Amino acid sequence: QFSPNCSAVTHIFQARGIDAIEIPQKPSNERVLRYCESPSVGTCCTYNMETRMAMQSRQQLEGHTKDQISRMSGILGSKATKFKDIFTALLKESRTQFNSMFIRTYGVIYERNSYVFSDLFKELETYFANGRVDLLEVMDKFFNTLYQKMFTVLNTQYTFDENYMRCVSEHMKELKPFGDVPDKLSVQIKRSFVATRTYGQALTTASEVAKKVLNVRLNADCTGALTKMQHCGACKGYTEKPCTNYCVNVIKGCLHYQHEFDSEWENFAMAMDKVAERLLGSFNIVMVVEPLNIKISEAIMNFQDSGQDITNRVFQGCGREPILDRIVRDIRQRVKDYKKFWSNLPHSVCSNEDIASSSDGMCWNGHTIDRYMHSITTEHGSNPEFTGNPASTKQTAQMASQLSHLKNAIVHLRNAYNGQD
Ligand SMILES: *[C@@H]1O[C@H](CO)[C@@H](O)[C@H](O)[C@H]1NC(C)=O
Repeated sequence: QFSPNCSAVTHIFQARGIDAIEIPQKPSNERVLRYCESPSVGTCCTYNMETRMAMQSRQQLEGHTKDQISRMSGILGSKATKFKDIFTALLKESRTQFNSMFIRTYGVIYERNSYVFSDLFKELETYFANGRVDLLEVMDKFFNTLYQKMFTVLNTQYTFDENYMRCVSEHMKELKPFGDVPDKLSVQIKRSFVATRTYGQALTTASEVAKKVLNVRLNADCTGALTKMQHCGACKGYTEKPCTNYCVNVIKGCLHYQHEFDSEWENFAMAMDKVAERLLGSFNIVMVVEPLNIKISEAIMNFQDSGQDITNRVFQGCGREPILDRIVRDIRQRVKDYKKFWSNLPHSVCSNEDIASSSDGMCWNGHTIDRYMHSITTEHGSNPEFTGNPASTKQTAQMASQLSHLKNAIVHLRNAYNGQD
């Protein structure tokens, strides 16, 4: 082509931290630049100027992504902690209100068997804490104990002080003294606790795996493409900003190790929104305790119609909005905000003061001040600004465990949404 105009870009180099002593007044005829082009017509940059601007671009990109990722990780992590603390306190406050409510209502006959209810609450609190509880198993044993006690006081005419009660326990497993009320209540409680715990646990893991992405350093191939995009325009005497799509393609390649992680992050956000829909609707733990007295009345009505029938079959064979909804809505909206977080990073990087790429028109496309031919790439394993795969084997190996944990939480969210187990 023709010799570049180094006088038009002398202020740009000084703005990048390069002292005026290092800045060549006339184009340099040496051809030793690693990232910019060194044509026969010369260049306005030296090897030391290129190295300074190279490490500057890598630190600006790593700084911008570190601030974005850690702030998202911190917010989601603290909201998960607030969610768990609210439900944990709501659980303990319920055990007391439930005990006080039934003692004033049913009296000593409840307080005599209050241990059956406190043991159930203890299992429920333990499940939400560590998840090592079979909820349906605990619920079935809960009603089985109620089935046994309801059989003794019905037959106050007889004496059942014997430990032949195992036959009653074994026979009450297949019988339905209260109708379908215990089974319907056991499933709705199990679904609610699984969805509630998984919602907070998946949000915590997403915050943890997001924080671990900070451990992945940019590779040498990223440094080359980054400097050609952001700084090498001034080395040809050009003052225009890089083209937007050109900048986006470069940052996408620098951050290409996040490709799979970005797509699964969207799956995580969609599964979180489904569970949040359940928690605000059918699976809401308030929806199973608000109509609790009518469920008891139906159980008693079913026990008065089937009591004489079951006591004979046993002898045969024996002888204005809740704060829980507020934190769920808060998490749901913020997870909705961070849905496209990873694919938006290249667009976020290309919009700051450090790069400030031009949306055009006249912009630096890597070679000249002309139109950028390529479009924003969406491929997995290629990029127009990179020779081979922009993601190195070392980067994807660091992302492997974070990808596996994120996918693991998506399976639990989907299972919790359907409620099957
Ligand atoms: C080179 O840049 C200087 C600095 O603005 C300017 O004065 C001069 O006219 C430019 N030369 C050409 C040929 O455009």
